[PDB]
Amino acid sequence: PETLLFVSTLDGSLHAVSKRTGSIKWTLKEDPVLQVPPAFLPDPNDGSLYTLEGLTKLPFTIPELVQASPCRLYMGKKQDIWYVIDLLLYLGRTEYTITMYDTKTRELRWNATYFDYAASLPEDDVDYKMSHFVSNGDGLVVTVDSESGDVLWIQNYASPVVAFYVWQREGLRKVMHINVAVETLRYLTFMSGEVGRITKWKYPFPKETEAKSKLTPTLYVGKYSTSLYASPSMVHEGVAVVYWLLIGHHETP
Amino acid sequence: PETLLFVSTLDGSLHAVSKRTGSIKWTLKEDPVLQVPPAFLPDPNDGSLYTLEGLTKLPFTIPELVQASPCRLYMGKKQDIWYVIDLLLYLGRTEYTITMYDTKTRELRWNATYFDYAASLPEDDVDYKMSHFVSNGDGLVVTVDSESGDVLWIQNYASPVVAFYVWQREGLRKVMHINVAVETLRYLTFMSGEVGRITKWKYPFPKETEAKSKLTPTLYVGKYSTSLYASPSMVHEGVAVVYWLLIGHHETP
Repeated sequence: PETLLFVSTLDGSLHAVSKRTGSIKWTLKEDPVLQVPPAFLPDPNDGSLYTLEGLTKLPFTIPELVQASPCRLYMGKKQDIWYVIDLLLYLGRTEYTITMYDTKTRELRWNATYFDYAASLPEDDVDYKMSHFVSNGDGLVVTVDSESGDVLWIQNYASPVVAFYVWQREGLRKVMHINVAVETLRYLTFMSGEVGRITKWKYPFPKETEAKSKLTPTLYVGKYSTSLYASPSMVHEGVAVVYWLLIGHHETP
Repeated sequence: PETLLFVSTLDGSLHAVSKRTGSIKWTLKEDPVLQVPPAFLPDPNDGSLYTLEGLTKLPFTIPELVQASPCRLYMGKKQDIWYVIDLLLYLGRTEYTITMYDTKTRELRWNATYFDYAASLPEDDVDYKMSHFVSNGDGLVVTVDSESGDVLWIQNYASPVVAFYVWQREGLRKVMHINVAVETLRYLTFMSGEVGRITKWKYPFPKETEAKSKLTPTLYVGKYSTSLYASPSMVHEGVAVVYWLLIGHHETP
C-alpha cells in the first residue's frame, strides 16, 4: 500500500495509481468533489472561494465557512464517511455543505457541496523525489522526477485531477502538485518529446521552480455539469487570458 | 426583544424569560442538549468531555472532536438549523454528533449527539448587573443582582438550565453563570429568606466571588433519560462527594 498514489478527480473517482507507472490498480467512484447547485466559484482543490466587481478571492474556504456557522443566514453541515477497501485501507472523506440566505428575500441566495479526503497536511519531505503536473479542465498528468525535471510518466485520467494523496504511516498524506493549462501542459509534453528525440538520452521537463517561474499566473475558471469553479493555474505564451465566455483563464485576481 | 432572557434547558426547552421577573413569555421546545446513546461524560454546558482510572477531563470538547474528523475511527457531523419565531427572531442552533470506533472489534465503541445555540462568546460587560445561580440536576435558578448579591428572582424551570443567552445587537450573546448544587442552592435561598425576614430590608445572597470562594469545587455527574454527564458545580458543608452510585458529586478531577 506504500507504492500506491491516490488520484482524486472532479467526478468522484479516486485512483489507486502506481507511483511508478502511473497506471490504475483500482478505481473508487464516489461523490464528485463539487456540486454547486452563478455566485461563488469554488476550488475543487480545497474549497477556496471566488466571486465575479471583477474576479476576486474571498478570505474563507468552504469548510471554514461551515465550521463557523450559523452566522449572519449561513447554514453549515459536515457529515463524514470512511471507506473500507481491501487492497484493507480505511480512507475517510468529508462532505461539506454550505448555504447562503437573505432574511430580506425568501430564497437560497447560494449553495454548494464540496467533498474532501481527510489527509495530513503536505510537507516538503526530501524523501519524495517526484513532482506532479496537472492540467485544468482535463485529466492530463505529467509526473516528472523532482530531482531533475526528467519525465517519469504521462497520464490522462477521465476527469481532471484535483488532488494527490500518498498513504504514509498508515493513512493519506496530501502531496502538493502544480496547476498548468492543458494547452501549456501539452505544449510542454510536446517539446519534452521533441528534445527527447533529437537528444536520445531522456525526456526533459521543467522543474516546479522553472515552470512556476517562466509560465504566467492565471486563474482558471472551469465548468462541471452546470457548476462553475475557479482554481489557480499557469499559462504560457499565446493563451487567451480574460457561460462559455467566463470559462478559460483570467489574470490572477 | 432586548428585555428577554433565553433559558436553555436539558430537555430542549428554550425559555423567553423576563430579565426582570424571570417568568416565561414563550417556550420553544426542541432537541435535548445531550443524547449519549457508559463511556464519555458530556457537559450539557459546552460539549466538554470526561471519563471514569478515576474521573478525568479530556482536552477536547464535542464540537472540536467533530470539527477535526475523520481521524484515527472518528465520525463527525454538524448540521445547523435556524429557528424563526416572531415575538421575528432568527435563533440558530447546531446539532453536533460524534462517533468512536475500533477497527479491531466491529462495534461503535461510543456515540453522542450534543446540540448548542450559536451565540457570541461571553464577555464581562459592566452594563450587565445581573448574576445567575443554577442548580445541577434541577431547574432552580437564583437571579441575584451582580452589583451586590441582592436576590432579584428565584425560578424553578421544568428541566435543569444548561446555559443563558441575551439577544444583544440583534442576536444571542451567551451570559456566563454559576453551577451550584441543589442542596446548597436551596440551603442558600433558605438563609437568604431567613436573613431577609429577621432583617426586613432585602433578601441577601452571596456574590459570584463569595460563592465561588466559600463553597467547594465539585464535579457533578447527573443522569438524563439514560445518558450520564459530568459538569462542574460547587457544594457546601455536609454534601456527599465521592448507576445511582456514580450520580451526585465528586472531587474536582
